[PDB]
Amino acid sequence: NPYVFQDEHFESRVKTEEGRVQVLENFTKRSRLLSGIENFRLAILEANPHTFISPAHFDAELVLFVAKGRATITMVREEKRESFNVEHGDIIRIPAGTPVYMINRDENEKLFIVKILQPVSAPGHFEAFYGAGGEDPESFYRAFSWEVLEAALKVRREQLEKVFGEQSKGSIVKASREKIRALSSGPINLLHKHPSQSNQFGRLYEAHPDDHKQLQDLDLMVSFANITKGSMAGPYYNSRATKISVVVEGEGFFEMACPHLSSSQKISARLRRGVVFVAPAGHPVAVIASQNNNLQVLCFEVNAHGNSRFPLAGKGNIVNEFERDAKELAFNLPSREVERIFKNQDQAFFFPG
Amino acid sequence: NPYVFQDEHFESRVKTEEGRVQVLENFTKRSRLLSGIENFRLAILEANPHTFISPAHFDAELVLFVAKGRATITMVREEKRESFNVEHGDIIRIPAGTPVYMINRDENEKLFIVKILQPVSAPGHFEAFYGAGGEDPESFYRAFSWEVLEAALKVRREQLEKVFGEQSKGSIVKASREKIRALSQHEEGPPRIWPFGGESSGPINLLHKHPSQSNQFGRLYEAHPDDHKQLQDLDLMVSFANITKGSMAGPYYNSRATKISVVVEGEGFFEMACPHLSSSSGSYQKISARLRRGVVFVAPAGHPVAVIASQNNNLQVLCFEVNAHGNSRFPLAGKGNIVNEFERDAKELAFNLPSREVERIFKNQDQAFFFPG
Amino acid sequence: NPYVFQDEHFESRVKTEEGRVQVLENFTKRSRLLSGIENFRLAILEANPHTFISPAHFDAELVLFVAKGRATITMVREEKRESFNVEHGDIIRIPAGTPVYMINRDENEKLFIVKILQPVSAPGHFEAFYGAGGEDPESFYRAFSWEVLEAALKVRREQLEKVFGEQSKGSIVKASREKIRALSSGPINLLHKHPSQSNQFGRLYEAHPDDHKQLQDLDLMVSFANITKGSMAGPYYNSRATKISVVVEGEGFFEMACPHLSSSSGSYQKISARLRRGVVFVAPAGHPVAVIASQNNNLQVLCFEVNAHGNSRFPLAGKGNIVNEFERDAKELAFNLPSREVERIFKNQDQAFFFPGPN
Ligand SMILES: [Cu+2]
Ligand SMILES: [Cu+2]
Ligand SMILES: [Cu+2]
Repeated sequence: NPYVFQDEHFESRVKTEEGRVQVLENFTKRSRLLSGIENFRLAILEANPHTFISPAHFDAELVLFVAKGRATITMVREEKRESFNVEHGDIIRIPAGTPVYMINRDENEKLFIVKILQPVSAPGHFEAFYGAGGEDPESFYRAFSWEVLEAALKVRREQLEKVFGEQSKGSIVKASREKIRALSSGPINLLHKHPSQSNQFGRLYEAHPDDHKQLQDLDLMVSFANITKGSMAGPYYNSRATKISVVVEGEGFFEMACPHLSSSQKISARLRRGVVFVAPAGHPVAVIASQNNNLQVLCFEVNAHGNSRFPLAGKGNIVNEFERDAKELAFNLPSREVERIFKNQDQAFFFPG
Repeated sequence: NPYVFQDEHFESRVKTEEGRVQVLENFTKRSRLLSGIENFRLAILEANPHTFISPAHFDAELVLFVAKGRATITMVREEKRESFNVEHGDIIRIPAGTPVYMINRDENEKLFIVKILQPVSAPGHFEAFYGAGGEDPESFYRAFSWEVLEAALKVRREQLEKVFGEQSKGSIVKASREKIRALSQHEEGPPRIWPFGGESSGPINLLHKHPSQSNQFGRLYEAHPDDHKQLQDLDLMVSFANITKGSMAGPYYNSRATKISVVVEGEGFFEMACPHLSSSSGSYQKISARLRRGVVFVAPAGHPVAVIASQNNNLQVLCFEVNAHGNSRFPLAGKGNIVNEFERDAKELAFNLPSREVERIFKNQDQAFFFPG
Repeated sequence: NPYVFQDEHFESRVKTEEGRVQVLENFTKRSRLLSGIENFRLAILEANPHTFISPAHFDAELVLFVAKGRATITMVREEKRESFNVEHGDIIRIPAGTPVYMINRDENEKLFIVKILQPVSAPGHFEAFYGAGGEDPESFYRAFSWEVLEAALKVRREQLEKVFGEQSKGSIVKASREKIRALSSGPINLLHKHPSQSNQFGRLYEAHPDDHKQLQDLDLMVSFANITKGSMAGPYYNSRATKISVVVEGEGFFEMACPHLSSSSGSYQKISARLRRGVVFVAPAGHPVAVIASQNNNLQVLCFEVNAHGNSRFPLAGKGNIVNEFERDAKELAFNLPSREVERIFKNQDQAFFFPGPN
């Protein structure tokens, strides 16, 4: 299944006692079917309570989502140093090239953040540039000769070897109880918002780039779905956007029709927590949750401007909107004999499975 | 010829006794020379009179042009079905994912439509998503299992196996004379001024507007994305040229537009100057090709191109010009040609001849754009 | 070195005994590393005094910079014709497909022009279309049959062969005192701008697309850096722009921290090369780069910075050092050292952007 990514497709770039960062492989590596989203990479960051994430700037425009816990994200722009207080559900865009560090405020629960990066310059490949540490993460300063650093900073050579040539703990280190306290057009909370879809079978929260200028620069919509146990997300497809969905918590399963994979096309997966599945534009996809627990899934909708969700099944079903004569010629069956199939349901988007 | 595509370069994705849909191959497959229009695909739909095209949606932005016959195009859009009655020379913009169906409201004239597609995901590749059908066409509901479809629309399993197992004639099926009359009775859309321009959404009457270039030897109708809501999203200009028999569209080149020309009706030939391939700069290679109905030739930006019509009958070419904003159409011969505007002393040094030998070369054609052949 | 291009990477498309045009190869030819500037090409034009450059148009957007000499650029866009006299440090935008010829109106100085081209059709490739020429500047009219040219131009076949076959001297030809006749929005004199950064150790001129419209179409900033002898342009990185630097005059060297050529889990390869007149080096987005001038003479660098909108010059040393802005707590856990010890190494440089460096 080219449209499904489990744990074996990730690659840990950061691994410490107090934290880890997993980076998903390029979507154009396995198959060319995902020729789009080639300039998009997916990253997952988790950290222990009262820990510190070393500062670094990226070769990519960064948009992240706070999956669990609370945190303090500090961005360093031109002169101005912005610090923002975020919570579970907040969305922040980090502009490419700016330095950013963050901590885990909370005392007992962890901290999970889902990053999506659009590489500038070379597409599909991004790197983190570390300005601190000489062994644990080498400072790019160490890539310069000593004469250049001595001349630029006007500092003794042995003092440079001392400041950089220390720190071997992690790009995610632990913090003192006091240092966490001192550090604690802005962030956008997706959960604390009027749901675009509201019913007992599911709660859908989405932030479209027309509403918030933070997401307009990348033309990317972030949407979150809380599925009721046993319920399902009815079969539908996006007009123009390609859905990159990541499971935050829970189990279920999804199915999708792909005319590219057939013999002139059954595509499905089990869908557990920590699995990424890509739903391209125009592909009919349906998500069903197990009867035991919920299915909280985060979706990234690339190319969101002009998108229009078409439900294959529901109140606004795209088929029962046809003319009475067109339904007859299509199925080669009388009108009322096929008019009843799409008129039976009354719910919206979310259904029970 | 790297710029000429004939019948062997088309794929018949739809094959029915009442019509066919030939889809052109990707411009990259043969060579990387046409890499500028890699994310574009071509299609040609033919249909017998009084027929029905099954509803479907595409993973690509679609802009179709009616090159022969009349039809009724209906789109469902966002909770508001709209239908349009279009005839010869109408441009229709179908948003990506928007389902669409159409008929051939004529009694004896077959349909003939040219489609240009712009994929929104994987570049250069697209597929049609038929929602209704069993075998031909195949509905994507059959990819979902019976257990999921059961709890989707409150319908039993054995009741679904009867609906999705009936249609098998094809995507272009015959229709009774009243079903054609029902759809073609009323067109659904907000009031618009006529002829339909680009100030509001809906079809565009390309042949109902004054030509940008017009004389005895030919006429050129065009729709630029700058003043067209339907085309501005694509930065694609649609042009049509009715070259008189024995006449020619004189040598010219686009400043930044890449022309994807499709011959609708007539016979002729075209010549183009290409420095990119030239057998290693030995000399310009005379890229000539015979032109008939069904031949598609592409002229990349900056390339001088001339289209000559046969002496027998006119040559009528449909032009898809990608990257149209800021595009200037520079003529190399005739009235207002570009080489004439050079300073006199610059022509003496460029050609290495005195002014008496070169000046009246670009000053001795009273006509503009269209000339005798 | 994937980021450095010597004279062996250029290909001369024009070569006459009065001038030549060396065209840099594709940035994506050797490796897929410089994919961010795949749709950009570089070219250098040198011309003897009192010479003429044959007219032509390109299937590419053209932004040229005059590095040395006097000249005048003549363009013929929509019907009307414009002719601008340009000198040292002028920026001229040329729309794709608009013909352009020029001359070196100086009587002694050679005309040196640095071109950057953005192909408007097939990415990474372009060609020059000569209309008024003969054999060596081969006119594209020769690609059409004489029956077509005769009907469209209304000119006899014998005269067409006589005109489109005479010229064989090349694209750059000497012109004898007809210069005065061929020289009698708009250019941007970069050197006549106030430097964005200026001290004793260097001056930085720049023309951002947000302030000039002409560049706004390419999202391309043109920058110049006159670094004093022995001095250096301190380690910095562009937030978004990919810099394509060309050494106009002088000697020196540059260093860059590239984590893509690391060949390790999370390292930074040391990219370095000597700088001399004609060397082109590319500093991708986010890459810390430092340029150092030779101790004898100055080092003058012209920079084409693709993707300039929203770009910021983050300096890693000097007055506006980015690391100094960090909070004292953040400085400690990052270095695993006391906050008081790490501050001394980033506050010890008083100068901005330009510093000395001799060892
Ligand atoms: Cu597919
Ligand atoms: Cu060519
Ligand atoms: Cu690198």
